[PDB]
Formats: sequence, C-alpha cells, structure tokens
Amino acid sequence: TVFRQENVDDYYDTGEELGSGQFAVVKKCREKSTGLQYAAKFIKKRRTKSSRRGVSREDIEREVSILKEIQHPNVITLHEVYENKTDVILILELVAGGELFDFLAEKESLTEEEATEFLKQILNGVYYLHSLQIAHFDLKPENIMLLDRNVPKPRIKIIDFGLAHKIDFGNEFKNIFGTPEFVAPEIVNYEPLGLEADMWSIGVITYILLSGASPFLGDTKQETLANVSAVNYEFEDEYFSNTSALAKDFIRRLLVKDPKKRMTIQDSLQHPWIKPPQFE
Ligand SMILES: Nc1ncnc2c1ncn2[C@@H]1O[C@H](COP(=O)(O)OP(=O)(O)NP(=O)(O)O)[C@@H](O)[C@H]1O
Ligand SMILES: [Mn+2]
Repeated sequence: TVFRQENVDDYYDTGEELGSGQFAVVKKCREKSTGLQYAAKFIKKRRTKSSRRGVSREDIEREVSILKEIQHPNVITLHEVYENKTDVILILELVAGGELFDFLAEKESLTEEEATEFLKQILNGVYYLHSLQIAHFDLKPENIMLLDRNVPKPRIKIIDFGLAHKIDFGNEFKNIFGTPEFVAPEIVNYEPLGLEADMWSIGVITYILLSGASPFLGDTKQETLANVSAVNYEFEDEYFSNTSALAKDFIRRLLVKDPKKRMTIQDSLQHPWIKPPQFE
C-alpha cells in the first residue's frame, strides 16, 4: 500500500520527542487544521533488499494494517500515515502519561488493587486484540502507556504494534522474537507462535507489578532466555510474603511452558483474582 507523500511538515508541527527505538523515533505533533495532538512515529525504511538497517516494507505495512483495524479504549489508534524516501510516518493517537515502565520505576511496588487496576485494563485490551486474532508479541511495561499518571488509578493503552501479527491459522512460524525478559518459551525455542505467547508476557508483567522484580532476569541475555525456557522462577518471600495466594495462582497459570495448558485471555478474565534483538 502506498501512503501520503506530501511533506508531513505541511500539515503538522512537531515538538517534544516522546520515545525512541532501534529503527524509530516518536515525536509529539500538532495537526494544523484541527489543533489536535498526536504522536508521530517515524520508521526508517530499508534502502536495499539485503540490508539490516531500517524496517522492511512488509514489516511496516503489517504494523500499519493491524493499527488501521483496531479501535478500543485500551489500544492506540492510527490517525494517518505519511511517507517519503527515508521514513514512513505513522500519526498515532497520543498517550501523554508516559510509559508504565517509568511509572513503575518511580513507585517501586504497587498494592494488589493497584496492580489489578492496571492488569484489568491490559487484559481488556488484549481480549480485544485476541478476539480479532491479533497477537501483540511485544507486551512489556515500555509498550504500555498511561493517559494521565497524576491520577490514583491511571488508564492505559497498549502501544507498539511493530511485532504484532494476525493469527488466522492458529499459529505463525517466522522466528518472531522480542525482549528476552518477556518472551515465552516457544519464542525462545523458535517454535510456532500463537496468541498464547501474549498470555505468558502478561504473567511476567503481573509478577513485576506485584514485586518490582523480574521472574527470569539473568545477568546476560542468554541466561534470561535459558531461565525462560526452563521456566526457572519462584516467588521470593522477601517480595511476595504479603501477596495473596490467589495472585500467585494467577501468575502460576500463565507462566506455563506448554502453550496449550496456559490460561487463555478469557480464562484470565474469569480467574477468581480478576473476576469481579535477543542476541549477543
Ligand atoms: N502513541 C504514542 N504516544 C506516546 N508515546 C508513544 C506512542 N507510541 C510510542 N511512544 C513512545 O515511543 C517509544 C517507541 O515507540 P514504539 O512504537 O514502541 O517503537 P519501537 O517498536 O520500540 N521501535 P524500534 O526499536 O525502532 O522497533 C515508546 O516506548 C513510547 O515511549
Ligand atoms: Mn516499543
């Protein structure tokens, strides 16, 4: 698909840099015709077919295609897409409350109520995605944003659909790989992937929300990946002594090696606790 090739600067004014990635930079912007604000994600294109630098057209179009289909309170929306010789520019819904990653860094540890407040929104967003057979594949604190972090119960939106894929055949087999700390065993072992991988990531996020500690984190990437594959984690008493057994039960049913035995997004919403790259 070809995108708008007029100079983005003729329709938008950019400002503060919101975030960055290996092949992308995100900047706050303002559309001239409406005065409304957005987050412009500039993704670097590949200059040749056989190159490591930049993102392939196929990968950019996949992210755009997925974004165009979604509309839900807990997921980011796509406003427009521009492009030029060097970048494809996605004009995304702005989430100005910062990364959950930074919010957690400033508060250390949350209560189970604060944790479930965040988790319930994350689950609702993932429920929406999984309902459309969309696997996110990159769920982690830096890919979850707060609309306003100066509120007791911040609302969130899932962002970064750079690894997202449609799972119309139940599974995708293409070496998709994210951040060692959050990837599921099937990703580590390069096996067919499905919506189940996201549920594992949710388990890791929950563990972090409740303790401020990462379950599989090692001193090196290989150590982390080895820990993940062996499901090498435990609930340290120093961190979980005052955490309910139900909270641990929730986590335990997500951090399951066999994708088929892992809780599904629907299971997670009905669970008693809730129910009301990778290289050297
Ligand atoms: N809609 C948004 N609103 C506000 N900040 C955003 C938004 N989208 C992304 N960001 C910020 O920009 C950072 C990078 O964007 P993201 O879409 O996560 O790219 P990425 O896939 O990590 N990049 P790359 O490393 O090149 O693959 C995020 O981690 C956020 O801090
Ligand atoms: Mn990201």
